[PDB]
Amino acid sequence: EITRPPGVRAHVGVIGGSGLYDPGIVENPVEVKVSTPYGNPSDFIVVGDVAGVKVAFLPRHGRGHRIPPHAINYRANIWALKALGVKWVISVSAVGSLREDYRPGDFVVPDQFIDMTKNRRHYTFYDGPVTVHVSMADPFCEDLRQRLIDSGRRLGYTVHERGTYVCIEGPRFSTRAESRVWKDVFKADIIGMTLVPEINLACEAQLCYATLAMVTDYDVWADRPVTAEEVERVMISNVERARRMLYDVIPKLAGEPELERCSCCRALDTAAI
Amino acid sequence: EITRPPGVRAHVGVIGGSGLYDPGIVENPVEVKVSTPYGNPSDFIVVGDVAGVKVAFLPRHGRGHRIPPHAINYRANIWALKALGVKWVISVSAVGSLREDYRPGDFVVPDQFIDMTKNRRHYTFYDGPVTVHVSMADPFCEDLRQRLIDSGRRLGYTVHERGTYVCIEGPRFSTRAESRVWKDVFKADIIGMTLVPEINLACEAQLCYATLAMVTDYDVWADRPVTAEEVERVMISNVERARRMLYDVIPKLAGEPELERCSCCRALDTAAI
Amino acid sequence: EITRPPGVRAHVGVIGGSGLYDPGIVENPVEVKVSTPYGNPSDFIVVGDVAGVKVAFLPRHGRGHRIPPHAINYRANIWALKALGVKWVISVSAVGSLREDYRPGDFVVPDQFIDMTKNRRHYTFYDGPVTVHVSMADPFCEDLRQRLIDSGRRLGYTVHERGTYVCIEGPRFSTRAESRVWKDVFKADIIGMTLVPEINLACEAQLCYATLAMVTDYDVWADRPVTAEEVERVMISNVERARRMLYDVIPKLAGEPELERCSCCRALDTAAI
Ligand SMILES: CSC[C@H]1O[C@@H](n2cnc3c(N)ncnc32)[C@H](O)[C@@H]1O
Ligand SMILES: CSC[C@H]1O[C@@H](n2cnc3c(N)ncnc32)[C@H](O)[C@@H]1O
Ligand SMILES: CSC[C@H]1O[C@@H](n2cnc3c(N)ncnc32)[C@H](O)[C@@H]1O
Repeated sequence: EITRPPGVRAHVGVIGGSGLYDPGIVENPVEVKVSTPYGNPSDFIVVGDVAGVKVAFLPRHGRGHRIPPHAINYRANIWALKALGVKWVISVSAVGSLREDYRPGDFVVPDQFIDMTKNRRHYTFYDGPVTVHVSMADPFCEDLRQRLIDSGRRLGYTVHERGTYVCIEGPRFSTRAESRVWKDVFKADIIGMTLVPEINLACEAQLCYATLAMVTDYDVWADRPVTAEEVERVMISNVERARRMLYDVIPKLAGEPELERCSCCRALDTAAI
Repeated sequence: EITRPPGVRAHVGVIGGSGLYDPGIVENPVEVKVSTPYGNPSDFIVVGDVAGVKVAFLPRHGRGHRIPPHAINYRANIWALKALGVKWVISVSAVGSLREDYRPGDFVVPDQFIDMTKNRRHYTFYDGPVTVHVSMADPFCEDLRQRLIDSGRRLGYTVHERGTYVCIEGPRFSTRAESRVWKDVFKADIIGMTLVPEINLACEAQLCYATLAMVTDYDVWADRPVTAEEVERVMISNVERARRMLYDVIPKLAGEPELERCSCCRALDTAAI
Repeated sequence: EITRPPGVRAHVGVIGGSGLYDPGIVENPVEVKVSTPYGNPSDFIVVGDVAGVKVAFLPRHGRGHRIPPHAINYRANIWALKALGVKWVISVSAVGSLREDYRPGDFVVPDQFIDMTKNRRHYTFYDGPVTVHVSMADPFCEDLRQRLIDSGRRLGYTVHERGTYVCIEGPRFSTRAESRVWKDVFKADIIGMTLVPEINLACEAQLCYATLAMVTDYDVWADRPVTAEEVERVMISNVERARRMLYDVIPKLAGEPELERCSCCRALDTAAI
């Protein structure tokens, strides 16, 4: 609805996670305020050009990592991106690994998730009177997944092509007994705190959303358990590789997602009562 | 406490789920407002006669399916039914199946549940200073379960005589990875969104509550995953069968539940500290 | 910050659970009000002497068991203990058993937990702008665990030396289908309602916290399922044994926890961003 400055539009949105507070990537950056019915997004959205494509960057934790996962205004964030006209959303996230072969420094492009959050307050945009139940069997946008995998391959980085993300509430990390459940019982591959309800809202807004995850740690399974400082250090050390992948992929997103490879692109057709 | 019109009482309550917004079933219908300490119930309660038994009908989603599962005022709904004097509560619900032999169009009368909700805000009526911990090992009222099973048999419908209901938060449906957990790990039979905390509150109010579930879909396991429109279509197509079962069962509920086959009928005796 | 009376300090904190509303244990008891940014703790804190060590006792449910698990102001409780200067926290709790050999009347000193709560509203003290993710792989303080185990042995009581606690939301007890999940799928040992988020907050405050649990029931697995009255009766019958253990252990806590056996004692060093 209202933006300041007025008239700003973008085509691709990038949501930065741990370690990614600035868009080193955009040219001609303008900071934009976007009105939402839910109040403030995490920070200003930075809009600029990447090889002729207009990109909107939002740090989910705000600049300086000021907002922990449970306190993020997920509704405002996704509303603001949708209001700017974006069709594609790339999320860049730090995750823990629950398997030896998904190693620190590897990328993962997950294809499934399990929601073990509890305190996020709103899991939908739709509280009535139109009841909306989106289908999320295949919750990520395949068109964008495949493009991230291809970019990673071309640049020579390791990119695991599948993975189930278990989303936990936090902010504490898991106990050993919990980690054993995630790994041995649920057979999840990676773990983080921020995917839900971000992905649910992206789907409801009919966006093509995918996650580019970077493994930062092995959860409770190494000699030393994960610490926050380790996650941050690992991300900051590798942010250059994530930036290179974004510069590779974004120019290829000049067009529209293919409907047959975008499960949420027409989610509301069959979902609203 | 206060009702408008004044003096209205009922013996059986029916909570209608998806597809069941009107009580085609009652005669001499009066719309009733019932005061509750929790504000508005989902809609007016309709009170009328079914073969000499006074029945109170409440659509949990409101008329026109205006209230999604996470936004229902469960406390107000159950308080209002209790205030009218009801002893028996039949819930009619749409569920998904996690097993091939529980097929779309079949009825299920579940005997257990697993609560995987997270955002329902109140799971009890008792916040102190009297602490109440009801026993819910066998959470449904057996007297009423057995009567529903018998009615279904007599009318010639398929009624599965047991089943564990996994209650999920929604409003989105499950991912494939989540559905695999419900089915393969938890070994649940059916899935829905509305049972909790409705059943907890019914037990605390010492009501005899049972669910008549209708299978509308196979969750994420068919060629096509579940959509909201499919659930609604399937329910509306079969609502006649549900109405026939209610007309059969309600006249047999002229009496009181048998205490030895009503786990919650004296729940508060041993539960309050 | 502000206390009334002013100037009160304590070294050991004891949080009493079900059945333990008074500190039969302390001498020279003074009731203390401690300001917190979160409002009222469960009750006054009672401060007094046990063989030369200053002890602060707080009943988590308040006197008279007025506050059920979901309504406890966990932040206020832990803030108030920290403000008084305590370094050690002993929690005394009633738990259910999920295994035949952990019998009613036995003590358990758990070493792990699984959090299955959903409605506790705040799981941390840190909502930003400093983001804090504490490591809780080994969530209890080992120094204090070992001292409780030793005391139990010396007095001749059965004390199980390990156990995974599954924390459920309540206030209703588990269904049979849920209990089967806790026992057979998650392989938990004991069950209760109060550990989370108490333990998370204790860790964030850099306290040495451990639980002395008493088994009061076998959950849904005996001839009769658990009832609230049974739990209370069993605790009140055995509170003398718990008091004897506290009198044995507290004089040995005159010193400081050993850092190498206190996982949370420097939790914030690596946890804050
Ligand atoms: C900066 S440390 C906190 C961040 O770590 C991410 N994360 C990385 N490793 C893990 C892990 N092992 N478990 C949970 N979240 C993790 C979470 O999404 C969170 O926002
Ligand atoms: C009208 S579509 C939404 C309703 O479908 C019911 N339901 C039917 N099938 C499923 C399913 N597969 N998973 C979850 N809830 C379902 C839920 O209880 C909800 O209120
Ligand atoms: C006084 S009855 C309620 C208390 O029982 C404790 N508890 C004892 N047995 C169990 C059990 N089987 N399941 C859950 N909590 C239990 C809980 O922590 C709660 O505060």
